[PDB]
Amino acid sequence: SGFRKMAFPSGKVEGCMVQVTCGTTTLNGLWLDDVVYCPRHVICTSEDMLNPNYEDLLIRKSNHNFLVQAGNVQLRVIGHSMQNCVLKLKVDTANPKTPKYKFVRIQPGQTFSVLACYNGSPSGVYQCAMRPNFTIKGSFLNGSCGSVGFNIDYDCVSFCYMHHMELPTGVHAGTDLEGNFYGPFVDRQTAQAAGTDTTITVNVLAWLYAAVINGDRWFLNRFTTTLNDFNLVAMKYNYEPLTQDHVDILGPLSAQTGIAVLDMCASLKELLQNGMNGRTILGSALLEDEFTPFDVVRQCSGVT
Amino acid sequence: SGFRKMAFPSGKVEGCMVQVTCGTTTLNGLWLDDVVYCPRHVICTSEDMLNPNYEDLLIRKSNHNFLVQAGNVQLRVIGHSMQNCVLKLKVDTANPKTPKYKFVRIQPGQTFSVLACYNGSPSGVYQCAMRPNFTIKGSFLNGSCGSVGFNIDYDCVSFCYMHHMELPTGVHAGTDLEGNFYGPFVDRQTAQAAGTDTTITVNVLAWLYAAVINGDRWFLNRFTTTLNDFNLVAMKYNYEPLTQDHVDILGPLSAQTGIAVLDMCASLKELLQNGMNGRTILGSALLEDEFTPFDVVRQCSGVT
Ligand SMILES: *CC(=O)Nc1nc2c(OC)cccc2s1
Ligand SMILES: *CC(=O)Nc1nc2c(OC)cccc2s1
Repeated sequence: SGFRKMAFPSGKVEGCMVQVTCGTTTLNGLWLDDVVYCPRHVICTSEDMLNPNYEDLLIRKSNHNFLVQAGNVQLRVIGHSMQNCVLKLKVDTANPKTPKYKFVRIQPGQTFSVLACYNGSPSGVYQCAMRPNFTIKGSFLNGSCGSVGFNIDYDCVSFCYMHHMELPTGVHAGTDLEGNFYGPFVDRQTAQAAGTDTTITVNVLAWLYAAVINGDRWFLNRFTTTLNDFNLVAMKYNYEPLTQDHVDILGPLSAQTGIAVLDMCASLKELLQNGMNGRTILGSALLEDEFTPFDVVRQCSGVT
Repeated sequence: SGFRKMAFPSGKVEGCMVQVTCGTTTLNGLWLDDVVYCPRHVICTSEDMLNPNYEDLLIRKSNHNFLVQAGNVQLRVIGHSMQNCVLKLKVDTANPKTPKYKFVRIQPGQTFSVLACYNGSPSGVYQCAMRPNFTIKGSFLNGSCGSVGFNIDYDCVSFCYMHHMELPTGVHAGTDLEGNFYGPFVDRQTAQAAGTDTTITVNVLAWLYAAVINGDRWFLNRFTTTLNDFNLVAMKYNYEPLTQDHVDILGPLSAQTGIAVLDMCASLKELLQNGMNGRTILGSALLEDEFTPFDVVRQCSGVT
């Protein structure tokens, strides 16, 4: 029993983090086989960041200007290229600690672990979600860029995020490992406002199932609802519309608890309309939306 | 910017987790040098757990009854002994992945990372605090016993917890790595109720400093207080009494923000008396008490 915001074990990713220095800019890179992946803005000064022309800035850069350091040993850069917003630095040595891995582009509402790194050294790990506005609410200080987000399926790391930007509102933007930004963000120090941070409805419901499973049941009520009726209330409270796809995804949690998805919807509807009245659910005073149904099943069943 | 509940990177501890099987009981062990540490109740059946005599149960056990498996390779047990509530299994092979480590017995209010393991395989990592009632609010399913809690200072793992027990109220009890229980708990399936779960006042204050640092300032007020006046309000709300030691520990956060500790106390006092009025602090609807002052400095300064 007990339900926690839980990150994947970080060991497999710790073994991939390097320091990348171009001129006087140092950030983190991901070393997989004989390639080091890092944000292309490693080539920028703070001046450059106001209006960078990356292709032009890159012409002034050779392999030997990219200093790659793995622990206290230097890697030899034998090639470099820009793919979207990342640089791929070919090194002469395959990372001996390369895990089985994939690059996946996640959808909003999907959760992943971040290994916060500074100077290629891991400082900590935490669980995030890709917000519906394609931001993440991270913990990222200067030097944190190139820190990655990942899921693990048994022994295979799926890398889904690389950290690039803080928005003036203190939320975070970055790319998949093909260097494509999540949402409309760019690696430019410019006016970039996030859209509405909507609540991931299917994740709240998943987490209400986790609560019932772990003994927190005070918010179960006598009501049901329909997707259309629920969705009217979702709209009002800036919750993502719930689809039949979400209902199907919650099927296993429905089965195990014996609470129909639409009944749990009715519980969520009353919680939105009435608030928590000073009560907590799994030690939270608000509705948690950064557990997926898959996360709840995993933690409630003990998958490794 | 951004402030997250952040665990230490788990790699150094992942490399220490083994499976320990005695008869039909399987749980996790910690392999440091040529010793495997595990809960002594690995020798118990569920029947045994109602009233175990461990010294008597142990006489029926030889080295070859303790099956230790590191990944898919078996370790040879060449000795065993009971120290308090842990078994120390001497194996013929030093763990090649042994990190620099210490065993530390933490005080209530101190935070640590847990690497949840099942069958010697890591499933996830999360941040805990030793509660003032010497419980922890973990996520621990069957097979989770022998999972450990730790802090990391640069390259040195300080192990402070090993998981032993779930209380019927769904909270968690365990030992330091000398096998001494935190609080009055025992490795017996008996009536064991936790005392008052008081709030760790110095940790809430630390986290209010983290909020100011990260831009959440709405709860700063025009008032100050004294330790004695604050403590009257703490008593009423089941908050730990604040000492001059706590004030001194908060000194660095005081300095960096320019908010005197006692002024932040006055902010906390108003929050206790008035509630949050439906507002959030660092994305929380309640006062977070599982960040230490040291945790806030570390995350706010980017230590690795
Ligand atoms: C996200 C992150 O760490 N960005 C960084 N940018 C710089 C920089 O830009 C001009 C100079 C020095 C270090 C860093 S880290
Ligand atoms: C905390 C934990 O995982 N305890 C376990 N106890 C047993 C047991 O006790 C009778 C039998 C089989 C497996 C486990 S794990």
